[PDB]
Amino acid sequence: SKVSVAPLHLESAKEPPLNTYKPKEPFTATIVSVESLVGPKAPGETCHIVIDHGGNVPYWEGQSYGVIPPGENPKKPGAPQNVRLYSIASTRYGDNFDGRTGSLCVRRAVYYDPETGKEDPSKNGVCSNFLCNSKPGDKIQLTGPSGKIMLLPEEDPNATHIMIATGTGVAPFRGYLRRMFMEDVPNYRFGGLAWLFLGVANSDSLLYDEEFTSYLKQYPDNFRYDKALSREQKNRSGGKMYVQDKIEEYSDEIFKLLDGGAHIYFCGLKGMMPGIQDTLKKVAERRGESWDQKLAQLKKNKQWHVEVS
Ligand SMILES: Cc1cc2nc3c(=O)[nH]c(=O)nc-3n(C[C@H](O)[C@H](O)[C@H](O)COP(=O)(O)OP(=O)(O)OC[C@H]3O[C@@H](n4cnc5c(N)ncnc54)[C@H](O)[C@@H]3O)c2cc1C
Ligand SMILES: NC(=O)c1ccc[n+]([C@@H]2O[C@H](COP(=O)([O-])OP(=O)(O)OC[C@H]3O[C@@H](n4cnc5c(N)ncnc54)[C@H](OP(=O)(O)O)[C@@H]3O)[C@@H](O)[C@H]2O)c1
Ligand SMILES: [Mg+2]
Repeated sequence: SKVSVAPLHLESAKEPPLNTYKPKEPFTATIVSVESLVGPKAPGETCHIVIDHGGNVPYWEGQSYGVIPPGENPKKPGAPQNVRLYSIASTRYGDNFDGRTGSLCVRRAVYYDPETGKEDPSKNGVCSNFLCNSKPGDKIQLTGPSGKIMLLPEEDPNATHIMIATGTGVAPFRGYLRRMFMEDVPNYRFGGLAWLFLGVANSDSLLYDEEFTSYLKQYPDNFRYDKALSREQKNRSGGKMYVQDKIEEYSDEIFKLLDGGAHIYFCGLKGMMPGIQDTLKKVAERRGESWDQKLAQLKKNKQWHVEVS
């Protein structure tokens, strides 16, 4: 039932591609499609952008593309805009299974006057709105790919991977999970446990929910899926249900998975990390263990993968 992908030679590279294109001479790619991923009650629009790179900017799952929006640097006249990085939300074969496209998961950065609620498009985010405003056939200046922290360790195809995302931080995990469960990749037959924790504002802010729910039904012994809907659910203390609260629910089980060698990944808002770290520390110290030492050991054993901003 897995999807045929091509071309298999994307499996042959021994090292991840890195900085194939640089800001000084970006690759001119072409938009294939842009679609909203969210419902009307979502607090902002998050869009899914499919980009045709023609096979010229291949990548591994977990990497990022840079995008240079058009225009001049506002704080450097005569100069191009700075690169904005976006975690790639597709597998190396991309959403058309042909190794020609990659996808981004982009939240429109929109400014509202805090008192009047008044929108002001002059203060909106340049690149995020450029991308979600794009249309088929538009050109995109691409750099990269970049990133090694979030590469998926594939040495053990029965490994455990605990994936913790807030909002568009889900992007790399869509790529991981498609590779683990959707695509017919003969050199990676995942037989382990993948456990996605996703925190979003409300049910309408869910990103790729139908896809992840399909893995639940198709691979119930290998995929688990927990959601923290911050504006629809309350945690034990009556505060907003964030991912660190959902982790807390399973904290015993997670710590045991981590002691057995599981990988844990964090992507999204940097603000979630103190709360997550506080949750795991409580479990360690419950057990009589120094969290500082355990975290240092997790990093030395390459189990601890953080890319937040
Ligand atoms: C490794 C990495 C991966 C990333 N992955 C993703 C991803 O997958 N998806 C994603 O959506 N983002 C991601 N980001 C963030 C992304 O790189 C951009 O920073 C983000 O999209 C906003 O950039 P922008 O060009 O839209 O906004 P910018 O134009 O850079 O503006 C920055 C912010 O300032 C605000 N602003 C501008 N002028 C004013 C003003 N005068 N007063 C008040 N506010 C103002 C804008 O509204 C915006 O919120 C990632 C970041 C990193 C480092
Ligand atoms: N590789 C990377 O570095 C990477 C990749 C993708 C995205 N990002 C970054 O990740 C962020 C994604 O944000 P978004 O705009 O898509 O999401 P968002 O809607 O701003 O937030 C996502 C969810 O996280 C919750 N949240 C807010 N503060 C939190 C905290 N301190 N701890 C835990 N949860 C918290 C939000 O709840 P409330 O809004 O109800 O408070 C919401 O439910 C962006 O800043 C983006 O630039 C980075
Ligand atoms: Mg929806």
